[PDB]
Amino acid sequence: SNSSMNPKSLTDPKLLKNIPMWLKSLRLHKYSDALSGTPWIELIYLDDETLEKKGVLALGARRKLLKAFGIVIDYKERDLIDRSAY
Repeated sequence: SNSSMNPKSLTDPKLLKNIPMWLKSLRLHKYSDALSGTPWIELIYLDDETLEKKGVLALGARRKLLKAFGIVIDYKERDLIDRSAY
C-alpha cells in the first residue's frame, strides 16, 4: 500500500531489531517470516536475489527492499542509528 521507506522507522532499532515490524512500515511484513530470520544489519545488506531466496519472490517487493536497505545503511553509516540495534 504505502512502502515509501520511512527513514524514521528504517533507522529506529525498534523496527531494525524487529525486522517483521521493520517491514510493517514497508508494507512487506508479507515477507516478515522470510526476512525475520535475517537482522537489519544483514537485511540492509541483502539484495533482490537474496530476498527471493528468503521468500520475497515479487520482483517489485524485493528489488524495492533494496531501496530500504540503503536508507538504513547510510543513516547507519552516519551513526544516526543507535549502536544498540547493531
